[PDB]
Amino acid sequence: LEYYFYFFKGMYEFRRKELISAISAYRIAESKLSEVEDEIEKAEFFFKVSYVYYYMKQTYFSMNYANRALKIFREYEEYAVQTVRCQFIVAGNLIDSLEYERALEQFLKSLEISKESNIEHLIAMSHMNIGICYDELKEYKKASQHLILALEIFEKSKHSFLTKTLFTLTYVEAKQQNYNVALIYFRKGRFIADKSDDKEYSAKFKILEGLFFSDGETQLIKNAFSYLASRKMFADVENFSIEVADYFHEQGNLMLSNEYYRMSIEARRKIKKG
Ligand SMILES: [Cl-]
Repeated sequence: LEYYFYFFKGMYEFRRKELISAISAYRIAESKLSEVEDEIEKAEFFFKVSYVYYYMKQTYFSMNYANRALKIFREYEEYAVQTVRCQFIVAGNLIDSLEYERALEQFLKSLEISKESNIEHLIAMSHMNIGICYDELKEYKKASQHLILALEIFEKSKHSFLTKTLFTLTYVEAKQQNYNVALIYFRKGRFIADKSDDKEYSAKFKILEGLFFSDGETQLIKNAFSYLASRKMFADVENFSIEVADYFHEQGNLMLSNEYYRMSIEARRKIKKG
């Protein structure tokens, strides 16, 4: 009963996003976990802990607590959902460490389990995340095939991940210079983003637009970064500005390319500063 209180309190503080309090409460719940019964109430506990750690990008701690929950959840065949989610945490942490090959292995396992258990949304989530790793690994053909499979499911369900999947799909096709097919996913995603009031992807589509689908309207890229930066989305600013910087480097536009490397530096500094 005592562990339960500290446990619930941790989830409670995480809800109001008091991260220090949550982990603080979890730290004692874990001590009073000495008197724990079922292997899966522990697993439930470890999962939550890995999650708050994943939120604070404490990559080492998150992946530790995730694996401990995972190694238990795998057995109990009634807990496929929990198993898949644990694997997402592991793979998300691996993504944060730029271990995209290892993260792909995780997500591939997730897809198998999501399949043999017919969890439709987890199937699309695996496909999407697989496609994202592939994009990072620059295997764009496979990235696209996994992304449309995700798209088929999300379009039916109208889940929020629809926008992000269309965005990633658009970008992947643009990187292969498949500008005509990309423009189709661009208009479709840009529309879904606008009508869902997804201001974040609206700004992100504007970056693709300035990059690929206007006549070189670079101010669109700029204004979109202004929007993102104003929203304190510095990870997005850091990652996207590097992609933009790389692209201009490949074109031989060194001045523009430098401007965006500089911006990524600043965004990184803002992340360390909190
Ligand atoms: Cl094309």
